Formats: sequence, C-alpha cells, structure tokens
Amino acid sequence: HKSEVAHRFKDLGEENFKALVLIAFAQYLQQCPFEDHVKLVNEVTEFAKTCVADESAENCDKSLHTLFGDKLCTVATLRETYGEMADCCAKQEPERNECFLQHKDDNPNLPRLVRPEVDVMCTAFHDNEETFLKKYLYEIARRHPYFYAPELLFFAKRYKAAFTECCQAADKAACLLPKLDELRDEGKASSAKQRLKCASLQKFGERAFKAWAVARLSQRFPKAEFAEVSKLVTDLTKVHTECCHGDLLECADDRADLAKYICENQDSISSKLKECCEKPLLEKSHCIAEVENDEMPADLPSLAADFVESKDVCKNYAEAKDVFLGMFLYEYARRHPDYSVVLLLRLAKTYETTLEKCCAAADPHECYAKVFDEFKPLVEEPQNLIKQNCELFEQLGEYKFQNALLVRYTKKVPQVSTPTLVEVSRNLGKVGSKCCKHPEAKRMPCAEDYLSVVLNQLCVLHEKTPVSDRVTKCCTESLVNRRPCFSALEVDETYVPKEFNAETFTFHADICTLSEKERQIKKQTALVELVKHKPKATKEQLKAVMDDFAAFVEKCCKADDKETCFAEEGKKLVAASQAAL
Ligand SMILES: CCCCCCCCCCCCCCCC(=O)O
Ligand SMILES: CCCCCCCCCCCCCCCC(=O)O
Ligand SMILES: CCCCCCCCCCCCCCCC(=O)O
Repeated sequence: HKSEVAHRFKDLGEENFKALVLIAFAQYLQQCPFEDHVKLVNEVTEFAKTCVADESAENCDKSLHTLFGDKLCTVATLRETYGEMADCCAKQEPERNECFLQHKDDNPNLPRLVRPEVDVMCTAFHDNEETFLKKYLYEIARRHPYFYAPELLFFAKRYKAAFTECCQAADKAACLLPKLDELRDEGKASSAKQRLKCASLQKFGERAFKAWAVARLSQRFPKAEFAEVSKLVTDLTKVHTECCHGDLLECADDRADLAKYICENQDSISSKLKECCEKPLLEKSHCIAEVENDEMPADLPSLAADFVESKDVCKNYAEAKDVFLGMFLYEYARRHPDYSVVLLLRLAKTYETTLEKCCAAADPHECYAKVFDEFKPLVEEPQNLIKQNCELFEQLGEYKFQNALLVRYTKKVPQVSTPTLVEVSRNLGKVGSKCCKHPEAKRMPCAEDYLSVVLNQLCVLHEKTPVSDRVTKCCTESLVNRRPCFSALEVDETYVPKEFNAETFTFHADICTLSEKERQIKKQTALVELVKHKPKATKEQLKAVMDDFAAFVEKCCKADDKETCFAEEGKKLVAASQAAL
C-alpha cells in the first residue's frame, strides 16, 4: 500500500476513477467552471497512472487527503472566489482537510437545472456523449455537495442508460421523459433519506439509531443470530457516524470494510447475498444496503417464552437493559418483515415501559402478561390506515384520490401555503399508487419508506417558514411518533375563512392547452383555495361545486368561442357556488 492513489486506480478502474475525482472536486469547488475541473481530473489521472506504473514514483507515496488538498490549493482563483477556504491552505494536514470540510458549502446560489428539449439532449448525447454526461454530472455534483459520490455516480450510469435506449426510438420523449422523471424522484428521495439518516443520528443519539438498525438488520437477516446482528449494528453505527461527518475517503473505507466483512460471513448472515458480494468494490456497499430480505426459519417459537413466561426476566433485563431490549427487538423483527421499523420500535418501547414499571412491583410476572395485549392496538393502527386508504385509492383515481387528501389536509392545517398542500397531496397520492399495489405483507414497510421522506421534507419547509404549532410539534417529536402525530391532526376549528377573491377563481382559455399535469395542478390549486375560503363545506357540497366546475370546463373547451365562455359562464359558476356554500 505504498501508493494510495495507485491502489484506488486499480480497484475502481480509470473510468470510475475519473468520474469520482470529478465529483469530489465538483463538490468542493462548486463555483469553478467545468473546464477547470476537467483539467484537474486529467492532471490527477495522469499522475495516478504514473503511480500505477511505479509505486515508488516521486509523489506517489503521499496521502490521498494530502494530494487532494494540494490540488485544491493550486487553484489560482481560489482566494478570490472562495475567500476563507484559501486560508485552509496554511493549515497542515490533517488539520487542513478538516478545514476544507468546514468550508464546504451546502446548497449554494445556483439556478435550477432546466431539462432541455429531447431533440437537443439526444443530439448532444450523440455528438459528444462524454462531455455531455460529465457536464451534467458536474452540474448535479456542485449542487449536491454532501451527496455520497459513489451514489451520485450510481445515478449517472443510470442516466446514461436511459439516453442510450430512447435517443434512437421514434417517439423519444415518450420513452425518455418518464425515465428522467423516475430518476429525478429517486435521486431526491435518496438524497433526502441520507440527510435524514444522518440528522437522526445527531438529533436523537447513537442509542435510538442502534435500535432502528437492530430492527431492520434483523428483518433483512432473520437467519442471523443476535451476536452477529449486534456486531453489524455496532459497525453500522460507526459507519454512519463517520459518513455523516462528510469525509468521502474515510466514509468509503468504513463502508468497504463492512461490506468486506459481510461478504466473508455470508453463510452466517444471509443466503440472498451472493450476487451483491460478487459485484465490484464500488457497488458492494450499495448492493448490500438494499439487499432483499432473507426468508426466516420455519421453526420459530413465540417470544412469550423468553420475554413473558420465563423467570429471570427482570434479572436478565436489569443485567443489560439495552442488550435485552435489543434481543426482544431482534426476535420480534425477524418474525415480522411485514412491519414498519418504527412499528417494531413502538412495541420495543412499549415493552421497555412496562418492565420499568413492573420489575419495581412486588411480583413482576403479572404485569408482563399485560404487555403483549398492549401490542395489538399499536400494531393495527397503521394496518387499518393502509386498508382504508388503498381502498379509497382503488375506488377513486390517483387524481381523485389526491383531491380527497387535498380537502382533508387543507381542513386540518389551512394555514399552510397553497403550493405546499398541493405538492404533499400529489406526492401522498403517488405513494398510494406505488404501495397499494403491494400485498399487505409488504405494504407497511413500503409506506414507511416514502412517508418518511415526504414527512421530513414537509418538516424541513416548515422549519424555514413555520405556519402551525401542531405541525411543528409533529416535526420535532420522536421520529417514531412523527407519522402518528400527523395522523392525529383533526380539522382546525380555529381557522378563520380567508376573504373572497374573484381572481383566484377566475379561469381563462389557456388551461385548455395546458398539459395534463398542470391543468390538474391549477384545478387542485383552486380546490385548496376553495376549501380555504369556505372550510365548513360538506363533502356533498364540495362535490357539487367541483362537478359544476368540471362540466364548466368541458363546456368552454368545446365551444366555437372560448375566452368569452370562460368569462361569462365563469361568472355564472362563481355566483351559483358562492350561494350554495
Ligand atoms: C444491539 C443493541 C441496540 C440497543 C437497543 C435499544 C432498544 C431501545 C428500545 C426502545 C426504542 C428506542 C427508540 C428511541 C426513542 C427514545 O429515545 O425513546
Ligand atoms: C488525489 C486523489 C483525488 C481524490 C480522489 C477522489 C476519491 C476517490 C475514491 C472513491 C472510491 C470509493 C470507494 C468505494 C465506495 C464504497 O465502497 O462505498
Ligand atoms: C409546512 C407545513 C406542512 C403541513 C402539511 C399538512 C398536511 C399534513 C399531511 C400529513 C401526512 C401524514 C399522513 C398520515 C396518515 C393520515 O392522514 O392519518
């Protein structure tokens, strides 16, 4: 291991090496032009090949942090452009690297990347495929400087595949656009999870993180024994703690180490791990992190033996409370992959609460019996919600299902901005489409995955621009009570109806040309504004108003003249509607 850079180049391969180096530099120097970074990438790459030919080369023996930091400090416009960051160059390793980490800018001021015309895109992709993909990789990287590089590289390769298909199919846009949208969604969903995962570690501490980890690791690896799960959870915590810190190389090494260990003890962890461990170093950790749940042992007893009916229960628990609780959590989770992780956490927490209560009683054995009865109401809470909502999603379209939620959440929290209500409602709708297609056995984990990001996304926007105490109570409580807290929201009896505005309910003929997506958005925007103006409207009354509107649109988008119909019958619709409500 004379040369760190030489070893990295051999493991990743020139192409991946280049791509990752571009991402790294793009994540630090986020305000330097693309051609600058390209020059860097080629300089580092050529040097690396020098080191590959001969590890004893002149600078080959240096550290990757040292080499990276030196390159950063050779940027001529560094001080001018980045000010303080240029001061880091006086610090010495390893203090320097930390200094660079400190002055990494999160979400700087840049204009939103606008998706160009399909013809233009495919044409660029054909003429210069490499400078086309890398330019966009650079653009994504600079705007998401804390996103894990190998993960950003993982999406890049998927983008490249998308164009390869569609850019030579007659109806390109019909192919490409629904693929780019999927990527956009997944990319931001992945990014959200990461910030969230890291934020929770900081917010609630290592313990809660370990509890979360124990549940999911037990679910995924139900054939694994607790001692093994403990070591994995222990290491996973170590990894998340370092990765959350932000050092790419340190984070990468810890990840690689865990994947290394997991793949070598495959037989002792999971049977569905063979293909993941076969993949290259770069993809190992990724693969393991979302591997399929292993199938659990047929001969599995009930927990009641070791956790309820047994003697030595307070003694075993008091001897190591968190260990014993983790065992309960492990034992329970591996039997129920059909549960959300947070559900298992409510149960383990419930088990904990009673032991703290009953072990202090004269005879604990009775208060244990109470425990499992308490589990059932907590378990059915999320189960019922899923049944009903997926039924609702079945009867009504995804669009009409979104509108159902729309009215519901507008009446629960009317103070929220209209655009926010429309967005969260459309997204919860999408969750319905994706999860309700699963059977019950897999529905709850599915919902938890999407609601987690949607609910924390929701809480982030509220952080910046608070609008309700009840929403801030939900956003700032335990991430296990979060979703139930939102579900506990009732209709706001406080809300004063917002004053009428004819403009808000004034529609022109342009909506007849609008795309299917934003005709809906404009309609849904008005639906929120309707519910806000008269929040005490019944479902029948609201349906009536919406029906008249719907026919009103089809009557004006069907006429020889249009803009007059929208202004004349529009006047009629608004008047009649104000009267009914
Ligand atoms: C391998 C051992 C890991 C430790 C297991 C800890 C189990 C804790 C049980 C209660 C759920 C923890 C949820 C955190 C929320 C809280 O701080 O109350
Ligand atoms: C002089 C070096 C310049 C900087 C080098 C950029 C960082 C390249 C290392 C990234 C490799 C990631 C390792 C695999 C990822 C994983 O297993 O999780
Ligand atoms: C910035 C403020 C945003 C507030 C958004 C108000 C709408 C809340 C949506 C709650 C989603 C959680 C769904 C749980 C299932 C349920 O409805 O009971």
